[PDB]
Amino acid sequence: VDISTLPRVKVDLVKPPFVHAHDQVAKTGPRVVEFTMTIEEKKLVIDREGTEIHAMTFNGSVPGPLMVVHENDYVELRLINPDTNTLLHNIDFHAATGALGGGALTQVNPGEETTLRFKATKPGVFVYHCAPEGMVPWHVTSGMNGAIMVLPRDGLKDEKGQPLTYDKIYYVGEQDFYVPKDEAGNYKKYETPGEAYEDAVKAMRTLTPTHIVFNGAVGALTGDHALTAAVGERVLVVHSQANRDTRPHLIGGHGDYVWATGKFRNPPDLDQETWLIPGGTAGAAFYTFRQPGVYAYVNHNLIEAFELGAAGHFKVTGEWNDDLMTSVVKPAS
Amino acid sequence: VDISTLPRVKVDLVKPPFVHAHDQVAKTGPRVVEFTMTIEEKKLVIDREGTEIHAMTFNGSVPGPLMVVHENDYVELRLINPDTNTLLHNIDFHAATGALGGGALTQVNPGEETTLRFKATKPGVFVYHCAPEGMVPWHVTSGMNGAIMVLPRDGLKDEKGQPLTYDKIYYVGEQDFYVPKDEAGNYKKYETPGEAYEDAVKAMRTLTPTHIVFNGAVGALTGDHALTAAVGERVLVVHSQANRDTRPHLIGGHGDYVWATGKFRNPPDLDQETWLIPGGTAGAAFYTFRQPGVYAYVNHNLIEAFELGAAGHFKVTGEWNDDLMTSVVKPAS
Amino acid sequence: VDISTLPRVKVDLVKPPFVHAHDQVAKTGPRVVEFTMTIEEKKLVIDREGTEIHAMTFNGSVPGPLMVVHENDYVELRLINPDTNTLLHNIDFHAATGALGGGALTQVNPGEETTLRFKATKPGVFVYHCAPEGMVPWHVTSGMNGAIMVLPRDGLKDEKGQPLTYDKIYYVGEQDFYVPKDEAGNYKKYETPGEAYEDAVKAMRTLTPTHIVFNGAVGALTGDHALTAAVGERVLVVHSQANRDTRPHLIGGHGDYVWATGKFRNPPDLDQETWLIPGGTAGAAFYTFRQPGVYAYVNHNLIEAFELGAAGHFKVTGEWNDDLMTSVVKPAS
Ligand SMILES: O=N[O-]
Ligand SMILES: O=N[O-]
Ligand SMILES: O=N[O-]
Ligand SMILES: O=N[O-]
Ligand SMILES: O=N[O-]
Ligand SMILES: O=N[O-]
Ligand SMILES: [Cu+2]
Ligand SMILES: [Cu+2]
Ligand SMILES: [Cu+2]
Ligand SMILES: [Cu+2]
Ligand SMILES: [Cu+2]
Ligand SMILES: [Cu+2]
Repeated sequence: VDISTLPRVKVDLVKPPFVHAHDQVAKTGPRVVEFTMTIEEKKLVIDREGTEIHAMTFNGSVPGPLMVVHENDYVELRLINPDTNTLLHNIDFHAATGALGGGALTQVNPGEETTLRFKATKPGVFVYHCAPEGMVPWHVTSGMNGAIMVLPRDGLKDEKGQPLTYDKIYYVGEQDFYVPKDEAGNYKKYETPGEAYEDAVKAMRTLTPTHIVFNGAVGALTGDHALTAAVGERVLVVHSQANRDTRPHLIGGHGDYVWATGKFRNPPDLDQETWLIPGGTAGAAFYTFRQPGVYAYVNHNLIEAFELGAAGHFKVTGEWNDDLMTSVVKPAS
Repeated sequence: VDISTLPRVKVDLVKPPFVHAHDQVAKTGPRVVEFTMTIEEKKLVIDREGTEIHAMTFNGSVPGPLMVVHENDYVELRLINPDTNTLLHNIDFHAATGALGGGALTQVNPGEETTLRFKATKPGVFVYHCAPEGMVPWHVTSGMNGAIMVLPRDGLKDEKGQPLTYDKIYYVGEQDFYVPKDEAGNYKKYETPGEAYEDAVKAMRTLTPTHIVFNGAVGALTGDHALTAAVGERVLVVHSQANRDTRPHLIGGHGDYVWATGKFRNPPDLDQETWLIPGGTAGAAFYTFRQPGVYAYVNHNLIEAFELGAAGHFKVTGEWNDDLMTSVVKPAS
Repeated sequence: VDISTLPRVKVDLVKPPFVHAHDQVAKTGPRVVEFTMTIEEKKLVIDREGTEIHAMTFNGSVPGPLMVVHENDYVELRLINPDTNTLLHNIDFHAATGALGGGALTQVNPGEETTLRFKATKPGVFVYHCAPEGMVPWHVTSGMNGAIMVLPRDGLKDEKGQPLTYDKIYYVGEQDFYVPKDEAGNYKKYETPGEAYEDAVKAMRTLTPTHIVFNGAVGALTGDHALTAAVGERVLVVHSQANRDTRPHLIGGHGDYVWATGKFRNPPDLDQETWLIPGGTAGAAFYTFRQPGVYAYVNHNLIEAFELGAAGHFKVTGEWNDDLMTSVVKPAS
């Protein structure tokens, strides 16, 4: 096919956990879907203590933004590395086929840009991440990863083939950071990326994250930035982990339909309490809220959640159902 | 519905790995199933060396007892915190919907009790655990977790829809403990829970358990407390891990039908050697014994099994089948 | 049945990642398939730094060779422990039923041999490993493990029941090593296995591998030993991990059909980016190559891959498909 005969549509990305507008069921034929991302190296404060790291981001955020297309669309990404950055970067899409997912074709020094196109031949949610030869885990674990959703052209389906339609979607990127520590246990600090590199490698080789966070920082998805829903709303939560296993859980709810390893041609697992998303994968869980109030959304290694950062909240509006749950006798002497 | 018109049935719980009597296929309509548990803080010796910790238990055991109901029964739990304990506790049921699984409604100080009711709307095995705000992983990793089984009303089914009926059931709770160590590697000791709390947090943050045990101690499911079966018996083994991934394996056998993430509306995985139960989940495996003798049941990280404690035994009675396995030439020079 | 009336066929094993010749669809009735393996304790250099360990092998390699039979064949293994070795060894087959998978029947001191027979009643890929009572994880994590494939008699099938036929097969064994370190972090060295045993236990109990490798060493499946394929070829990659979870990923490709936990009576998962093989399991992924060039095949904990060793390469010959992926604008200022 002459790709030049296909429609082009430009997407304007939004910062996680929000997701750019899209259609679940494709309203057109295949398209070339145009995306632009600008790499930004920046300092980020990642915990309540004020620990500041040198993050490596797509489009200024950890995680990078969720891209959404349909199966057999073409993804055309303009990737820009401004001259205000100092490192070489590239991009690997787990959704794509060939050239290490794109990384072999997209190496950009500061002051360069490139445009990659690939055909999104398989439906699912997938990780994308930077992957410069010889420095791959350093870039990934500095925050340089996100996800892409390739929807089936007729939207999502349950285990019986009937439609599943979400009302809201959120993207939770989970990031393991490896902040080097001195022998006494305090975080070190570094003056340039090259001076940091050996201690960053040492820190990674412990296989023990110092921080595990949603949306780039402890508490990022709490307070005025809590996720929201109403009773009766159908919510899809896309969750990615580019480097390390996680086990999401909605405290007070379930995954009614879960694609734990993210690929929509498979039937979903039903009624999950907790699911395993392997490192290097994106997964997706669908839930219909039945009760209002505060929910926590966590990695259910509870140490990882409550001590290292992998916990967010939902605030859910609506009526309380006492048939489903009630306090018969409130706590009393 | 007026819940007061439904039958009430009181269950009398038993200590793991045994399970209270129940019916696989429901012999009545929906019921309110009444349970009582009394929290007990107590010292427990957890290894052969004599290491003693301050455990936090439901009903005196690690794990807490397995509760069994049917789908769309109501679970009504009286939770008692006697004044001989010193901490605040609560309970979260992964089977329940709303109020953080019940934890928001069940906070009991020493000398208090409460009664929670919830509708068991989804079939499967599920974790329950204590979860006091701000202290969640400490209570869970002190032993304060168990499981609940919500059976389909017509019992279990295989991947084709035909019945699966167990003859025996056992509940294996697997517990990761994080006993603080000094710099030389010896376990520390503490005089009150408050004086222990910071070192307990430090220990948990290593993400490296010091002990990983079945039924509360190294060797608990061996010797006179080995699990038992006969050749030809169908056995269901429910396995939970409230905080950390595990990978069960029956050495010398299989999981003929496994719900690795524990939810019975899904077809089971067949013929598993080993399966992954993610932290925060209960799973269930069904096996029909074909050979007598000693079996080991383990977490198949063999370091976790044989060096840190995650190993039990079955002793199986009956006839040996030389067609299935035989020594053709016994070991000889 | 009188097993003596069945055909016997002797297999001549090959060194991983290659696999002995076999038929996917069984061309005969059930057989006794005869295998011989000779245990070899030997020094192995496992990284680019020259770190040398005392490995424990089946047939001289880490992993041991892949054995291939069909469902309801009998596996008859002659296991030889020459008097040039110094330890006791045995073998456990996860494919077998009874006697701890065979280990209770196959204990061989140096200078002894034994012959075990078992019926391969369940189709799938399975781990085998040494397991001497009281020393199990030491032998396994010294390299003493491999895998066996039990094919369905009518070969592999997709999720719809139609045939899947591979053109090439490779066996990737992934090995976690725990090389003891001194306080400063250098690898220690030991003069006899008995003098090494306590520090080996200490090292294992950290649960932190020092090395995680494919085919026995960093870089083993690269360069002149890269895996190979052509565009359009169907390749099955069998992957095992006898002790620790892994998450394989083909960088630039997919698992078109994956049995993550390795058991062929289950439908495969489709279109996987990454999959979890639990410790103690073998898995298998089927892929049809669509693009030429270099691919990396990794454990997608990228620290484990690129810093600790769990990375290999494919070199794929053929035509480039610019519809599937192209550089629209090559990197430029
Ligand atoms: O289910 N909450 O930890
Ligand atoms: O990959 N399916 O969940
Ligand atoms: O399969 N036993 O370690
Ligand atoms: O959740 N099903 O195994
Ligand atoms: O997908 N590569 O790291
Ligand atoms: O065990 N089935 O992938
Ligand atoms: Cu980068
Ligand atoms: Cu990747
Ligand atoms: Cu508690
Ligand atoms: Cu929980
Ligand atoms: Cu051995
Ligand atoms: Cu084993």
